[PDB]
Amino acid sequence: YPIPTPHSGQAYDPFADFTAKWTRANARQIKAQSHVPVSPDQNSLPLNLTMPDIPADFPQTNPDVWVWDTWPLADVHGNQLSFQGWEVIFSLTADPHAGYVFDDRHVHARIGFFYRKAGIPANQRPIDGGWIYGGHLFPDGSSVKVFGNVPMTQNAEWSGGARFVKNNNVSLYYTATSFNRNAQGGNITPPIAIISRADGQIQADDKHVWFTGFDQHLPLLAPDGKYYQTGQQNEFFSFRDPYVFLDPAHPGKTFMVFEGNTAVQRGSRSCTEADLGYSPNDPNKEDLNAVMDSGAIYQMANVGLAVATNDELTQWKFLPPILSGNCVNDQTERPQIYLKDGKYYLFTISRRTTYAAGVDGPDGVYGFVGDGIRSDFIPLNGLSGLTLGNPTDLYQPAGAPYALNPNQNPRTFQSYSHYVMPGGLVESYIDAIGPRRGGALAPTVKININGTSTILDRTYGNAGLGGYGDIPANLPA
Ligand SMILES: OC[C@@]1(O)OC[C@@H](O)[C@@H](O)[C@@H]1O
Ligand SMILES: OC[C@@]1(O)OC[C@@H](O)[C@@H](O)[C@@H]1O
Ligand SMILES: OC[C@H]1O[C@](O)(CO)[C@@H](O)[C@@H]1O
Ligand SMILES: [Mg+2]
Ligand SMILES: [Mg+2]
Repeated sequence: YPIPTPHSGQAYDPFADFTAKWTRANARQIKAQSHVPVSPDQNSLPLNLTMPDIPADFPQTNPDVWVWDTWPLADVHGNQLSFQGWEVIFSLTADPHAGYVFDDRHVHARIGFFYRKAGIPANQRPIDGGWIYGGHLFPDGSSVKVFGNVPMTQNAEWSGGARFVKNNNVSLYYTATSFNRNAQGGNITPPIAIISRADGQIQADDKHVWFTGFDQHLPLLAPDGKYYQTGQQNEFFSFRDPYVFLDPAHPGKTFMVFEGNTAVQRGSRSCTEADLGYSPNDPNKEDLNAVMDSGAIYQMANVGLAVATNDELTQWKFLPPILSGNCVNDQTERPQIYLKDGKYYLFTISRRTTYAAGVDGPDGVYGFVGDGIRSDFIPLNGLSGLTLGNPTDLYQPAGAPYALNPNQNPRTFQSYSHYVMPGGLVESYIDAIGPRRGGALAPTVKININGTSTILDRTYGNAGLGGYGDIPANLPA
């Protein structure tokens, strides 16, 4: 049982060169806290860190749309806003009746919007959450203009966030992606990912919500290979998922966290003793060269920070990363800064299959707490970093959502893209429950966030499961 790396939570200047590490000694706490499942149970995780089992008879959010990563209409304070008595969400969408299969939908993603009347308790809405699909948010061909005349086979609109803020009242921060792939899915040139902004206008009457504008897409950030990995450094790089927010500690600034990778050429032997996170006199420390030899150098997640450099928020620059998972996991996705009781919670999603050799954990949401947006972040829950995982046996193989291992929990991929909302409510989408694939919103759940630890509230809704796609507004716009 490894000694977890201690962390102070101390704050730094957002502009200073300090990056917190989610170390191997921290991440190894997840398996240390786990138990061999007592058959026929197939969950190894601590109950307080486990998402309840989602029913196999879940409804689709819409019969004509695969929905996955979802975000609310929000402000830069993380408030979720209603507009003229309507709740509004935005999702990555694809067409289930378009010829491509669920696992191939990502390069076809379009941002869509849904709406429903505000102020109805979840259990009084239709079981599907009563979301009305408005269609695509952006005009056809508007997003792809950010790439100009580059060779391309597909473009997609990937995740970010919506900010209620010209006649325009909504800024959509998102990830424009361009692919140049052979028919087998191999990259002819590396994918291009540009964090972008498009402004438009939400309008409503008693019947429907609709949007105008989003004709002009502004490229804000693309990786430069100093702090954030490029496609030239690694064709499989990640760079996406802007969360734009105001830090009360730095009024007058607007910040953004996003997913990146550490800026190394792929296959570099770049991990350090600080990524491993052992005392040099710990007789049970791992060996740095052994860890890199095991292939852990292919797992290089980071959480980036950027700051606006003009009043209009149309110019941005990179700051050093706030969290790295080098030789731990390749993915720290959809990061968000969640403010509670003067503390800064960094929540980010990750996958079991993108852990480095010698480290393991479930698909779900990971959490860290500190005294600022740039902190020596304290991994939650016994210095582990796990906030909430799908039920998973860490003592048997992971499998995949398209090929479940029958020795593994059939709900290990039941949900993904957990987004933490005001009051600790968590929304997500359904990926696989046994042989059924979702592309529908999951039941909303509730975590009790208490200092350095969290507990899934098993009294919320029906034995921990709230409404399908319950993404409520707390404040009128
Ligand atoms: O040792 C680091 C530290 O304490 O140094 C003084 C200031 O720069 C602080 O922001 C910072 O946390
Ligand atoms: O992997 C080595 C390291 O120096 O790379 C740059 C940053 O990610 C740091 O946090 C990290 O410790
Ligand atoms: O859906 C497109 C991509 O964006 C994410 O959903 C969140 O970062 C990834 O899991 C996926 O690869
Ligand atoms: Mg593994
Ligand atoms: Mg078995």
